[PDB]
Amino acid sequence: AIRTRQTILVAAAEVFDEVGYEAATISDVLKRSGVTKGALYFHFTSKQELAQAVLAEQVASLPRVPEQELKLQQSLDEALLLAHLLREGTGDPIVQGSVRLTVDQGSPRDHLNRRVPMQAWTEHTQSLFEEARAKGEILPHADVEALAKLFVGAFTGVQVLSRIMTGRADLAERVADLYRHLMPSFAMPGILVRLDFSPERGSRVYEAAMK
Amino acid sequence: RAIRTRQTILVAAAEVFDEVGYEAATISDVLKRSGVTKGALYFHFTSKQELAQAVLAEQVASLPRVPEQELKLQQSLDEALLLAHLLREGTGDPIVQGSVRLTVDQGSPRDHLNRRVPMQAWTEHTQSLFEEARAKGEILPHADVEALAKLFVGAFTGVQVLSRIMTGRADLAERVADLYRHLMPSFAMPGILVRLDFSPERGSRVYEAAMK
Repeated sequence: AIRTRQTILVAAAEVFDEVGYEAATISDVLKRSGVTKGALYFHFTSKQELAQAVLAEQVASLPRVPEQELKLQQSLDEALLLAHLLREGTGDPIVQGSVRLTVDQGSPRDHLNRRVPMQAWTEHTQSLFEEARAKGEILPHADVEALAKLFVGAFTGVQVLSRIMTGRADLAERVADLYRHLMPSFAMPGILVRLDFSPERGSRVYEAAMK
Repeated sequence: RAIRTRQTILVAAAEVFDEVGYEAATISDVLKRSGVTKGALYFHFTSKQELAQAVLAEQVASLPRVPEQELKLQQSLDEALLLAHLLREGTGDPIVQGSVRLTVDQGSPRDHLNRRVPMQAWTEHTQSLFEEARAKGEILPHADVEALAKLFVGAFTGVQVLSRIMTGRADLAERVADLYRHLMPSFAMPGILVRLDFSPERGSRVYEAAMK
């Protein structure tokens, strides 16, 4: 049961990533997972429940990197880690599939709650910014709620454009560009000098998070 | 008569694609919504694919023109807020909403929708305005204008997505203004940011002029 649920979920995420929710079927998930019909239907009744469980595990399946000196470096590290996990070279399969389900508009008919992962990303980002403000890293009257929405929104679209134009190959640089152009508007100048946008730190954070 | 019929079918297909997406859409749905005969549909379009490609091909031309301005960055801002209005539903443009959904929706690897083409056209259009702004001393003299255009097109797309999910695009004007207000200080020359107008009143004047 324990690894079996995960095996099914990973397979469903890969199927949803390739064809989307509507074109996917339970049969495809069975083939890809390589588990019995019994094991699948023990954990999930339907395609709907599968896709909802993929969405519900989006945030928890991001590896958190150890707490940092600078909260804004933590925010930067997470965004570049997420960019790496979305690159198809080395997939986290849950994240890619979950993101596709979230961004794909779907139908009013389907019962997929796409607010849940976005609300969770927004709230997580807002907390980091609130913690950064208490540690003297942000300008005095920064609208931290509006900033969180901006970052989550902007990241999503940079990731979408990057998928369309390069299959996410340039995503690290697009995300670094985004953060380099947004952070000056609210970060204390003395924090900006200290932030590390390098690919080398991107690697170190990624390698540590995998094991 | 045949020009109106083609357009009526296209508008209907755009609305259907907007509601259920490319994959879930069918020719039958487009027929019901358009209210034309099967003969009239297949005269103009062979398939669902050709319908969706024609929706994408009309994306750019269905953006209303904003007048040339003194401040090129104001022109860029005006366009983005106008696009935000056209994506908010009411009398808001069915071709644009459906085209945007087709562009952003990931689709299948086997479908023959070229989603690069409209994004490349948006990127190139934005890059031109920024190139003109750079020559007029509005933005830094060696600003990476290609990278900036990609950032703006990418960021706008995602702000629009997040806004759809959380509010059905109700807050989109403010989210877009926020984006522009927080991105522009990193590459605008000293005088410039204070001269930009993010007001809803200017948004109106631009929208009303564009409808006529």
